[PDB]
Amino acid sequence: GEIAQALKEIAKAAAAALKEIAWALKEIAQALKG
Amino acid sequence: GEIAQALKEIAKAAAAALKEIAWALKEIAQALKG
Amino acid sequence: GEIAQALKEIAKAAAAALKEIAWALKEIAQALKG
Amino acid sequence: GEIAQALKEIAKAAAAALKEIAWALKEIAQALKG
Amino acid sequence: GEIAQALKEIAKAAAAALKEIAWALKEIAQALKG
Amino acid sequence: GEIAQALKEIAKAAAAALKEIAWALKEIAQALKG
Amino acid sequence: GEIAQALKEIAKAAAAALKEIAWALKEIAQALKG
Amino acid sequence: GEIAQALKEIAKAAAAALKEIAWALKEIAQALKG
Amino acid sequence: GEIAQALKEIAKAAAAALKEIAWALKEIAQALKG
Amino acid sequence: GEIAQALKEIAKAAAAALKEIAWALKEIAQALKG
Amino acid sequence: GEIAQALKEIAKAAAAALKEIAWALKEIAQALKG
Amino acid sequence: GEIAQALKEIAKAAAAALKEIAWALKEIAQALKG
Amino acid sequence: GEIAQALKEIAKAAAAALKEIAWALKEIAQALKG
Amino acid sequence: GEIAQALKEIAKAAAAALKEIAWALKEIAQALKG
Ligand SMILES: [N+]
Ligand SMILES: [N+]
Ligand code: NA
Ligand code: NA
Ligand code: NA
Ligand code: NA
Repeated sequence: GEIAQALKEIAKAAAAALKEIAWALKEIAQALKG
Repeated sequence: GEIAQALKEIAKAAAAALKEIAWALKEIAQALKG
Repeated sequence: GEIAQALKEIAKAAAAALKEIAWALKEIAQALKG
Repeated sequence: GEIAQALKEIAKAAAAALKEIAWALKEIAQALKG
Repeated sequence: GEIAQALKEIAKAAAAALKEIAWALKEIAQALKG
Repeated sequence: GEIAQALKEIAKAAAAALKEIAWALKEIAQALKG
Repeated sequence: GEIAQALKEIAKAAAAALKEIAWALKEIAQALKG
Repeated sequence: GEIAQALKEIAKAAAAALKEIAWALKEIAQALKG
Repeated sequence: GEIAQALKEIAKAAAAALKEIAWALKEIAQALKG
Repeated sequence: GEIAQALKEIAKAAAAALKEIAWALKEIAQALKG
Repeated sequence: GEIAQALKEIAKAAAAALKEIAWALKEIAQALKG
Repeated sequence: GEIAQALKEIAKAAAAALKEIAWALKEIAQALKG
Repeated sequence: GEIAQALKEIAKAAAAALKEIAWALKEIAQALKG
Repeated sequence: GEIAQALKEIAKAAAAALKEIAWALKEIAQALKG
């Protein structure tokens, strides 16, 4: 159904963008170690 | 449908804004490297 | 519809506030670079 | 309707709390300036 | 209704946890001030 | 109902994980203190 | 049902990604501790 | 809410029209009873 | 909830009007019995 | 909203067609009266 | 869930009242014998 | 949306079938006149 | 899903009861024929 | 979606059953002519 599919698009989009934040934070950690 | 369309707008707008956060965090990492 | 309108309000409000977070993170990067 | 009103409450509660985060990040930037 | 009540629970739980993030960020600012 | 229960799961899961973020931020504050 | 399942997927995907953020912040704390 | 109000409109319109059918059938009974 | 209450109103209104139809048909049967 | 509007269309269409049934029953009563 | 239970009530109430119509029609059939 | 469309299908299918009942009732009235 | 299943129960229950009405009308026809 | 499919099932089942009622009524008309 179109509603369920849109809800899955939220899951996917939100998760992917949150993981980008996590990767940027690892970059902060590497900068601090360097 | 309109509910599905609005849900997709949440996915798009939240993802885009979270990616702006990720980018600002990379700016912080770059400042910490020097 | 009213449910679709309220979902759009979530999209707008969340995106705007997340962008304020990104802008604040940029302020942190500026402070580190000064 | 009650579902739309609860969604609006999500929009309001989330936005207010995310702006609290933005403000705390401004406090970090201010701490770094000082 | 139960859907509305569950949405209000999202609002309440998310806002409270986001405020805990804001507080922890204030603790970072305070550590930097010291 | 199953939709209400799934919303409650969003509330519980999101709140728990956001609290994990708050705790990790407090560890950052502690590291800055020491 | 499919809407309930999609909502559970939001819960799981968001909680997992938020946990990755928390871990990355622990990594920053470790970097700051030396 | 708008969905609830539309459902109430189904209840009202359907009941009123079904009552018209019952009245018409009473007219039939009256015609048979001469 | 308001949607469930409106659906219950459909059930109640439709059943009561359908029973008026059944009653009018009984009246026809009795007119035909003489 | 489109769901409310569709529900209103059910109310209108069903009511109108049930009234056509009631009218046809009145025609039976008329035929029985000569 | 309360919406599902209300829909089941429509099913039950409408079916019971329609069966009352069927019984009344059988009474007409018996009167015509007859 | 698909739910709205399926609701419009109920309105259409129900109204058409109910009109067939009304025509069949007119055929009874006609038979009674002869 | 439970809502979809409840809607299917409406379809089944109403169709079966309406077919009982059709059968009783066939019994009226037979009584007239005899 | 499953909800839209179940609504379509109501449309189909209800139409088919109502047509059976129309056909039985025409049998009554024919019995009356005979
Ligand atoms: N801000
Ligand atoms: N027949
Ligand atoms: Na849908
Ligand atoms: Na500042
Ligand atoms: Na569903
Ligand atoms: Na750590």
